[PDB]
Amino acid sequence: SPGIWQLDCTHLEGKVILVAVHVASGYIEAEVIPAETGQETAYFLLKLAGRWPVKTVHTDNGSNFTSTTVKAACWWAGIKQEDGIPYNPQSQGVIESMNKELKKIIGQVRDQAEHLKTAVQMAVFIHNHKRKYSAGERIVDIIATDIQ
Amino acid sequence: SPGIWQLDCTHLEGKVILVAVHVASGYIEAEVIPAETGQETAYFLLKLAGRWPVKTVHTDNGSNFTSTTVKAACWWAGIKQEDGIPYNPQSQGVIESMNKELKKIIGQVRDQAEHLKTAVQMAVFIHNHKRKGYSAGERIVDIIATDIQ
Ligand SMILES: O=C(O)c1c(/C=C2\c3ccccc3C[C@H]2O)ccc2c1OCO2
Ligand SMILES: O=C(O)c1c(/C=C2\c3ccccc3C[C@H]2O)ccc2c1OCO2
Repeated sequence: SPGIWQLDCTHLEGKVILVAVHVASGYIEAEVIPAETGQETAYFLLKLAGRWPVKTVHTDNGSNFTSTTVKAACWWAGIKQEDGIPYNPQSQGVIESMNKELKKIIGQVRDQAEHLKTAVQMAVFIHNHKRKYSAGERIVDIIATDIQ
Repeated sequence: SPGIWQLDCTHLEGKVILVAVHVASGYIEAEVIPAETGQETAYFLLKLAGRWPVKTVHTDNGSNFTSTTVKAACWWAGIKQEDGIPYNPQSQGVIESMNKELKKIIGQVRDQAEHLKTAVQMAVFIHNHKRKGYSAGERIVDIIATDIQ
């Protein structure tokens, strides 16, 4: 549970926002890319697993599940790559709701930055710091409890 | 102390590696950029502060200390921007030693990736997971969780 993350890909301004959500906390990291390829998804997972103890990733679609580049980065970083099937259906709606929330945040900061990637990082910041404890607090508590 | 980070810039293959080190743990994040500008450093700090509770950053040089874009991102993200002067001089050597270790890791993985940026992220990974026995990644999470609680 502390090591489980979900990939999610959403579209804005003709670009792709790739998101990794730490399932137990709601904590996110995200990046803007021109389009979702295995190459970009593999690089993004390497960055994520170098920063947090990523044990399991539920991939966002069958192309990234299949991708031999994604499989190679999962092997390299010690990550169990799984499918993203919402066997519990509440998962479908939870990701949908996060994409809407994120885009709503993005629209609240959009005029403060020239480039989409900056507005996405401001949104990552606002999402992780929002008290609901924040997601950022929750992930650190979860993983610290796991270490002890 | 849990909120204090140090910026560090080093050079490799004609490119720049920008590093933020969490001083109490030794945990790092890093990126490759074509050259260190206020613009890149501001964007890097925004990314960092969206991911960890960054309270204070000791900037790596007076150009980033002065940069109005860097000051704007520090204001936006709630970060206290400070100079990076090694008032304890053991700081000068500690950062040098980190750049040499990092570059050594980079040379141990370099042939596994076409692009420098990938080898740098593999080095970030190996550095944060190295048990020295707790790893830096363990240390930063323990420090911050202690601080929340
Ligand atoms: O070769 C690259 O630099 C490269 C690669 C390649 C690999 C890679 C990347 C991550 C983890 C292990 C590995 C094993 C390795 O094959 C993949 C995506 C990228 C890359 O550049 C940006 O997106
Ligand atoms: O305008 C951008 O998108 C942009 C900016 C601009 C700002 C910015 C960036 C971070 C935090 C607050 C702010 C306030 C804001 O002025 C700066 C660097 C960049 C950018 O693009 C990538 O590197």
